Amino acid sequence: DPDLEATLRAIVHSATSLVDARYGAMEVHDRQHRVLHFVYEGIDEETVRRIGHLPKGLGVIGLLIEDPKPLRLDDVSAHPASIGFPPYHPPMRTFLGVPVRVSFGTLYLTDKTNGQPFSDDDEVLVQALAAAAGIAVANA
Amino acid sequence: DPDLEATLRAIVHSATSLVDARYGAMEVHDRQHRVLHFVYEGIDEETVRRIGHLPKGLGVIGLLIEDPKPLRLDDVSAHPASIGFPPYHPPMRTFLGVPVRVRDESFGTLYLTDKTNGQPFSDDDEVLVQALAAAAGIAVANA
Ligand code: HEM
Ligand code: HEM
Repeated sequence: DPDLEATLRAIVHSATSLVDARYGAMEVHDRQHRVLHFVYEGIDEETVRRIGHLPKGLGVIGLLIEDPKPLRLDDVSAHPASIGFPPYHPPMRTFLGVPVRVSFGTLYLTDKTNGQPFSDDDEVLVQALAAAAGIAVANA
Repeated sequence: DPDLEATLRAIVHSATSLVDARYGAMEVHDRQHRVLHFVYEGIDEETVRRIGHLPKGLGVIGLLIEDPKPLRLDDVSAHPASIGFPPYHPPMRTFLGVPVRVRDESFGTLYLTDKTNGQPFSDDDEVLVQALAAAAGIAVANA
């Protein structure tokens, strides 16, 4: 649906630019937790091709899907639910993930470019953007 | 449509909180540019009654409908398209307006005034309100 995905991309781009994240993404899933939409920013096509397949919603991704609550991490790979990055996936450290809610999905940002953890303010802002995304999906 | 207006009100409420505006509103119009929905935040019911009539889409409101582009102003009443506030309408100075759009159609405008720090709205404020407006566009388009 060209509607929703233009909007979801715009929302991801705004979140990423507003909190100075190097990477940003959003997954939307059905109530069976199968990923329906995956939108992303900050990774070029050549790298996407190397990774080769879309996230299935595992590790910390799957964690946010099954228990949709905001999560900020200094190091996502140190979370005990972490599964690891697949081959050619850029390594990422700092992490901010918030549910797309009215819960249909997750908005997540990584590697704030100052090397610092994401802030409280960052989380409030991105949560509002995810809420906006929730409205867009719910109404699509 | 109370469903659609509840949604639009939530988006306005979010925008107003996020950019620290004293007032926030959204109009939706048809292709004749007749206002179909108007939702707002920061003005109480007694004052609304006193204003006495809903915006028709004139002055700077009408400017955004007629030319749907993002617009920030230090003083809305100084814009050459300004018509002035009606009686009992709170005076407003700083202004941020963005189209509620989807593709080959712009259906409305999200606007914020009087940022509470007394400052003009920022580049960041506009980026943020644009994203919320895009969400509103989907809600409108799908109603
Ligand atoms: C650019 C924004 C992106 C962000 C912020 C992001 C974030 C993450 C994070 C933090 C993990 C670790 C999960 C864990 O260790 O538990 C992960 C895993 C994974 N990522 Fe990404 N990623 C992005 C882009 C992409 C792209 C473009 C692809 C594929 C084309 C991809 C495919 C995968 C896959 C297959 C996994 C394994 C877990 C799963 O399948 O759900 N990612 N991602
Ligand atoms: C609370 C958020 C509100 C904002 C941000 C806002 C903002 C504005 C702005 C920027 C103008 C243009 C001024 C000019 O051209 O000089 C205007 C005019 C106007 N306003 Fe509002 N206003 C709000 C609430 C309301 C309410 C609650 C009413 C009535 C129920 C109302 C009725 C009108 C009318 C009738 C005009 C004359 C232009 C027209 O008819 O479109 N406003 N306002």
